[PDB]
Amino acid sequence: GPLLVWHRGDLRLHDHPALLEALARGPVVGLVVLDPNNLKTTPRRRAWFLENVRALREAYRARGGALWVLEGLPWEKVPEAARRLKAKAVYALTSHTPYGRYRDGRVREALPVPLHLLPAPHLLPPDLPRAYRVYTPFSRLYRGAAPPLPPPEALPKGPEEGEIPREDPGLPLPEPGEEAALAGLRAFLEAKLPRYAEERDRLDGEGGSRLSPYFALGVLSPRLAAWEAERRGGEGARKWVAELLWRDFSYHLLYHFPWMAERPLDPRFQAFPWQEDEALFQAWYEGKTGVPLVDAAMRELHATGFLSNRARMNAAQFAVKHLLLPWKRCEEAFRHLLLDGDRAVNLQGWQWAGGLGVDAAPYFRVFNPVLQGERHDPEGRWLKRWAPEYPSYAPKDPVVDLEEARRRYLRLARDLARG
Ligand SMILES: Cc1cc2nc3c(=O)[nH]c(=O)nc-3n(C[C@H](O)[C@H](O)[C@H](O)COP(=O)(O)OP(=O)(O)OC[C@H]3O[C@@H](n4cnc5c(N)ncnc54)[C@H](O)[C@@H]3O)c2cc1C
Ligand SMILES: Cc1cc2nc3c(=O)[nH]c(=O)nc-3n(C[C@H](O)[C@H](O)[C@H](O)COP(=O)(O)O)c2cc1C
Ligand SMILES: [Cl-]
Repeated sequence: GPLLVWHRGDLRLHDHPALLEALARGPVVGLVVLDPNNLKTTPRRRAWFLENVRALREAYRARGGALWVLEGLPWEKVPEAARRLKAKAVYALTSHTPYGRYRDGRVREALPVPLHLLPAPHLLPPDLPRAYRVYTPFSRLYRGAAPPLPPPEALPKGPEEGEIPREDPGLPLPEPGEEAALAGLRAFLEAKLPRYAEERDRLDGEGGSRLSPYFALGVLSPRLAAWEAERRGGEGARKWVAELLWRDFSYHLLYHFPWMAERPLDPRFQAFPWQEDEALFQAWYEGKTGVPLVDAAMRELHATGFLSNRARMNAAQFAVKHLLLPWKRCEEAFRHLLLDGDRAVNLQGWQWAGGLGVDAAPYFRVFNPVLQGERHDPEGRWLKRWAPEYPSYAPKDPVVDLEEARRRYLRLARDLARG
């Protein structure tokens, strides 16, 4: 009987510990389960996942191999596939998330054959004994990527079952699949890496790799990416790998501090008097704040499903600090709009930008939204693409008074954080 390789957020054949572990023991059949716990989300994100499952199937077929795709609860469908295939055992990459642990425990209960979970490739794993709140001490544990595992060359024949629905994303998707991902990585490392340190804070995000949507679904291994960048080397190289490490730091943080999905990491801010306000929330959410940078950022996000780091930190902080909007609502709304939307990473970014205790970033740093545009969109080209409404970064009729908002936040904040 075959071994089942169950792909979850790891829609690739390269650097895939579970796939090779299984192949070394016998013939394999792969499986994806379309799980409503993950797929009951926005069309853009469902489609991005589905189209990558479709690409993974194409990759299996091109190698002569068989990828099943079933729809439903994993603890019903994984056992179903095991029974139908007469599988000897199921292999998958460990998941340390509360849902991943819940689901995998339930699957192990329902399976009458072993479930073998292998460590997912990381630069640093999320479940180290020690709990860092600060990126620098965490980052020093990393000493360069281990080598990635090869993809299989050809795959053993097996039966294929199951359909992959076609859904409307509502917008243009990147090219799905690991072949497009690896091409994009190779091009970034050639063209852009040298100036990455100098260009990564552009509001247009064009100094970066734009590989997040692949990372978020495991279509590209972070180990492979760090490994390739380190073989390329140069100055941008250390700095770009540092950013891959912020991804791992985000998993580390949600792992050691799970409660941060409920409340600020900094207990000093847990009683901050946020102001619910529907009209205000909608103005932010729809990019109608009258603040050029924020409005351009939120309008690109709706239209495209992507935003540069520098745009994200400005859009997110603005809601929290200038508008005082409850962070949980905004956080979630923001994730639902992102192709690369990744709960742990988005939470990290929000708690960092909002000054809620990640990396002990200080409350007093408040983005001046006009300086930020002047400094990170030099000739206004990015503003002109995304809200040509506005002839400069000067607020035209802002939903709040901006200097008062700044004064009010800092007052409030410098007043919880002391005492
Ligand atoms: C409020 C906020 C919310 C965010 N939400 C998400 C999210 O849901 N999903 C997501 O993938 N990223 C999120 N980011 C992190 C980061 O902005 C994006 O990963 C980045 O813009 C991706 O662009 P890139 O692929 O060109 O990155 P590059 O600059 O080329 O970096 C390479 C890779 O490193 C990782 N990375 C880069 N910056 C960060 C960072 N600040 N934190 C963690 N990992 C990083 C990503 O995997 C990225 O693709 C968020 C950031 C903020 C400030
Ligand atoms: C938009 C999106 C859709 C996803 N859909 C699935 C899916 O249907 N099946 C699955 O096994 N993994 C899916 N994943 C990867 C999972 O999130 C993965 O199961 C992970 O190991 C545990 O889920 P979690 O992120 O909620 O903790 C999806 C990821 C994202 C970002
Ligand atoms: Cl085991």
